Formats: sequence, structure tokens, C-alpha cells
Amino acid sequence: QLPGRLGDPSMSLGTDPRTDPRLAAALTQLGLADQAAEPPVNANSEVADCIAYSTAAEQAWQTLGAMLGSQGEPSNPVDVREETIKGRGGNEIKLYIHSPTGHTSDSDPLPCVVHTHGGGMVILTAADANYSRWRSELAATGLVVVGVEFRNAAGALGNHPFPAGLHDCADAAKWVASNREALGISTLIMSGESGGGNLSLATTMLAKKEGWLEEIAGVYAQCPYISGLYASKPEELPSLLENDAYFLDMKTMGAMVKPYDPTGENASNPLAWPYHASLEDLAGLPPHVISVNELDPLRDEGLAHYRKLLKAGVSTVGRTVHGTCHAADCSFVDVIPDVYFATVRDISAFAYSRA
Amino acid sequence: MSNATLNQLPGRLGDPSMSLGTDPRTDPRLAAALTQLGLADQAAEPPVNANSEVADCIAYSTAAEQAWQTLGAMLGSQGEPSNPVDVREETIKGRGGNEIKLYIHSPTGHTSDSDPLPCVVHTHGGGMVILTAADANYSRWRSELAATGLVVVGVEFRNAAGALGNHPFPAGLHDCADAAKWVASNREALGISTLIMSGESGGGNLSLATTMLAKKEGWLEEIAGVYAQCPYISGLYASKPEELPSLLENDAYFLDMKTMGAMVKPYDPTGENASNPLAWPYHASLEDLAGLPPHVISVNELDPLRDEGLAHYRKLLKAGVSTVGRTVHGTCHAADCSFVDVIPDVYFATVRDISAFAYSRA
Repeated sequence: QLPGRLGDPSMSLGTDPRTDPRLAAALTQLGLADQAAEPPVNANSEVADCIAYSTAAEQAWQTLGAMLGSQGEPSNPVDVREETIKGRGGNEIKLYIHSPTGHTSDSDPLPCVVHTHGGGMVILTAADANYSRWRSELAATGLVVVGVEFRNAAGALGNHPFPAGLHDCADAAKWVASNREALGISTLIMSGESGGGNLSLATTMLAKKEGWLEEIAGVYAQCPYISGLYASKPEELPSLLENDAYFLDMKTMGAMVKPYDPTGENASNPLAWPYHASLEDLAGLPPHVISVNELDPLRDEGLAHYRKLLKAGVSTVGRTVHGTCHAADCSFVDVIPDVYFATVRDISAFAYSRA
Repeated sequence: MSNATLNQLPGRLGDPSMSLGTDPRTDPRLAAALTQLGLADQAAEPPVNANSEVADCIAYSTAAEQAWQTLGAMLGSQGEPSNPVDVREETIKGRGGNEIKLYIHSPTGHTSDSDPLPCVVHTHGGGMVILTAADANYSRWRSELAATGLVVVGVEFRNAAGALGNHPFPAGLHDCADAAKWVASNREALGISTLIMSGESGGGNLSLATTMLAKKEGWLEEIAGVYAQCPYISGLYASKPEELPSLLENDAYFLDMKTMGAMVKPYDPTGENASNPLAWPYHASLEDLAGLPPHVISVNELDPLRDEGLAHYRKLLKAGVSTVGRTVHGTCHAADCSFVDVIPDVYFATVRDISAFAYSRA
């Protein structure tokens, strides 16, 4: 039979034979293994209702991130410092800069990851414990990691639709590229997951459009949230049906699209939704890695974008992380540490490979 | 399913005439290279199959060996690692008294007095029937791994056919295990900090099976992990079970099922080991896998062997083994092990992943 809900509409992460059983047990304990509940909003809801719902969901998701990320620390010591820069429009952008203890401007320079966190570009913050933990685990492998606190479409850092968060990520990356000696860095890659995978991809396309593409040496985009088509459910993206309500329901995502682009006038704009890029948007981009999760409704738009990058002549590696729901290898360090650290090491090795 | 559409099953499940050259999933750089080499179209049906006599399967395998070795030389001999590597040869004694040659690759200047490096004991592919550790693609692979800061031991094990034949199961398995035991007994002399098994296809089979044999023989503690690429582990290529759709979906993507069905026979001429997990790890029970050290299973997307590798990844997890499972997209069988000049980013992504895993076990 067909996998997931294509073969059995009642299947869930908890009953799907593909799920890593350690992850399935943890999700079951968290109440996240069954099919996700139908949300009170959807893509036909009022923008104000979608914003209010997203703002309500933010604290719940932040608590989950705190549970998953705060129970440990890297085995190598890491320093974190805060910096504030000014965006193109004059707003202040907070940066969290993670580095191995004892790394200075006088050390041998290290590769740099500018990290753009997930949350559908709508909610969550760089200060959340799971994202702080991720940036410190990356730094502990021998990296300088810059976590961007960009504006969100909703929630505590809201309410700023496209392209506010994108401009903040671009301005932060430009600042990093202009401060390589001070930070002690040798190369710069963009990396992030889900909405952060969107923002890392779009920041790089924007750098091409703004003429500073040479500053970015590569992109490592995890489970990218890049089609915006969760209301439509297109034929080209079977995972949207196959893994629907695996952690995220399609109605929830259809509602969360609206705060990012309330008029829908950027639905086909690749800077908002990279899946819609033309080959011309992608020509000349630096090497990319696209890493998708097997049991993720977003899997197939990530793989489609992997293929489009290749068709545009970009050097691209494509990976599926098996047994995982959406973004599980970014968070569940206490449950599937071998998977989590396999991804940490893969990102670090890629960053070093660009130096 | 993955990378497909709701109106069309992937590969030959949706279009029986599809090939690596026309499949929308193929990395276009790889598709272009295969087209230029004449290997993008569906592979030709072989002159032997699962109904042929064993002697005929051996003779065909011996003939095909030279062709595959020449392809490996075309792909592997055009360059060298960007970090300098030393290669030395050592000969050891197998349990039955045969000599086993080892090719030992290490960074130049690494000695018994250096800080110790992780070690990869590498078991090459060829269906356990053909190809040798001295082939240019395998030598290149071991040196590229060594260049990342590893000691890499290439095992020249006995084959079921070809130049190193004709030795059915369990000859090659015993050679790999004895090589691993020797490495584990010479850590100081080699200057190594940990030992992992790694290999692709028939070599993925042998790395998996060597580790299960180590469990059965009581020296499992010597092996810190296994990185098995596109493993050739079911032996079911004649049957085409419905549990393994990739066998139909990607049939004749480089390898046709009849060729693989024929290659089973030299490994196990009597068929009496068809369900023996040491010969065909896919048939392991949960108790065969309990207690194994951490595994990485890495499969290729457009590979007829993909689904038996993924099935084994899931069984390892059922048995409580810490296991990471990866699909390398856009690639035919073992392409990330060989096509360094065509898809170098994919090739070196796998090289870096194996090296990082080896370091993670030290």
C-alpha cells in the first residue's frame, strides 16, 4: 500500500511504521503522536484571526522548545555574546553570537553560520531554548554562529509581514560579511530550518538581487517551508496529503501563511515563497544543501526545490533524514541524539568545506 | 511517494520506459555524464539470470569484472586528494591460513607517535563476487577518506568469482572479520583511536555482516560503529517481493534485476544460506541485531536496492540499535562513491559524513 495517509487515512506519526520508535514514544508522551487537531482558523479566516491564533500558539511552541533544548549543554564550552545592529530601515536587530570559549579576533579564523530560526516566519524567537541550544551545539564543533532576531509576522516580535524578517536576515548577513576580522571568521553560510529554511534560501536570492551574493559561500536549508500552497494541496506535492497532520495540519499552515502575506499578492514571489523561483532567480547561487524530513508534509516541496536548484546550475546536495517528523533532527536531542548530532556535524562539515 | 506526484508513481512504477536519463529525479549533472558514457538508458538484459547454472554465473561475473573495473578507473583515476596521503601494504593471516592483503591509507606524516586518528575498515562493493580493493575508484575513495584525518584500511577479501575467486560465502566475510580483528589488535601500531566498518553495496553487506559476526564471536566491543552505504542485503532479486518496490521502480537503472539474480548464485551456490543473516543481512531477526553499536544506513534514491536498505534501517531501530537513515537524492546506485568529477559536492558530502561519524565514535 501507499505510505502514510495515502494508504491509510487514519495513520498518524504514532502508528506510521516509518517513524523512528524512539521519536514515536517521545511524541506519544508529549501528546504529539496522534493526528494534529483541526485548528480554529484556516486559509479563509480573517487576517486578524490568523495573527491572533499565531500569537496564541507561540507560547505553547516556545514551551515545547524549552523542554527539548534546555536539558543539556554542548560537551565543548561555548561563549554567547549579544550585539545590536541597525537594519536598512533603522530598526534594531539583536544578534546572538556563539563561539568556542577562547575564540577571539586573534585566533585562527573559524567558519561562520548565520542561523535563521523556524516558526513559519510568523512566530518563535532566536532566544528560545531550542534555538540557543542548536547554535551552541554548532559553535561547539568549531564555528562562530550568528543567531538573527528578525521581525516576525505575528507573536511577540510581530506584526511585520513580508519582507520585514527577510530584510532583517539580509542586513544581519551583510553586517557579518563586513565584520569578518572582528568576528574572526573565514567564510559565511546561511542555515536554518522550516520558516528559517525559507529565510536562508530567500536571503541568498536577495543577495543576488542586491549585488552582494559574493559574501555568501553556501546555504544549508533544513525542511524548508517554501511553497505557501497548504490551502491548495497541489498534485505535485504528495507529502502534503501523505503526512498531513503529522505534527502540523494543513489548515494550520494555510492560516499561518496569511500573516506573512495578508493580501496574497506575493504568493508567487520567490523571495516570499522560494518554491516559486524561476531558473533565473537561482543562476549563479553558491552551493546548497537541502535536507528534508521523511515524515514531513513539507518534504516534497523541499525535494522539488532541490531539483530546481540543480536545473539552474547550482551545486546542490539533497538528503532525506529518515524516521523523522518535521524538524525533529533540530530539536529532539534527548530522544534521537544520533540523528540530531548527525545533522549538526553535517552542517559544520559543510561550513568548513566552504572555507 | 517521495519526490513523486499524485498522478504518477515514481520511476518505472509510473512509466515502464523510464530510465536514469529520462527520470525527472536524476541529478542533471549525473544524467549528462551517464548519457555521455552510454549508461543513461535502461541497462541491457544480461545473458545469464537466476535460472542459469552456477558455473555460467561465475563465468559471466568474471567477464563483467573487467568492464566494471575499467568504469571505476574512468571515474576514480583522474585526480588525487587535495591533502597528501601515504599508502602502504600489509599482509595478514586469515583464520583458515590464507593471506589477506590490506591497503592502509593515512595522512602523510601520521605515525605511531602522532595523536591517534579514527580508523575506517573499508569493505568494497561488487556484490561480494567481483572487483578488488586495488581498483582505482576504491583506492581513490580510501585516500579521500584518509585525507580528512583518518586511517583507512582497505580489505582485499576473497571473492565468489573473478580474479579473486572462486570462494563462496563465508570466505569473504571471514577475511573482513579477520582484518577487523587485526586492526583492533594493532591500534597502537596503527595510531588509531576507534574503529568503524564502512562499505557500499556488497561492501555494505560485508560491513553489516562483519559486525553481526563480531557479536556472534564475542569481540563486538572492538567495533565502534558501522556506516553502510546502499547495502546489497536481501538476495531477493529473482523474486521481486512486493515489500521492496524500488526493485521494480529503479530496475535497470545501471543494474538490472536479472544480473543481480545471477550474481547471487556464486556467493551461495547451494542456496542453503538464502535466509542466513550473515550472508543476507536483510533476513536478520531482531535478536540478531540486538546490542549492535551505532549504525548509519545511507541509500541512493534511484537505486533498486533502496528499499531493502531502508527496511534494514527500520529493523535496526526496532532492535534498539542507534541508527541514522539517509537518502542521497538524485543518485543511482553507489553514485556518491564514484562520480567525483561529475557530482563532487555529493561525493564529498558523503566522504565528510563518514569521517565526521568516525570522529564522533572516538
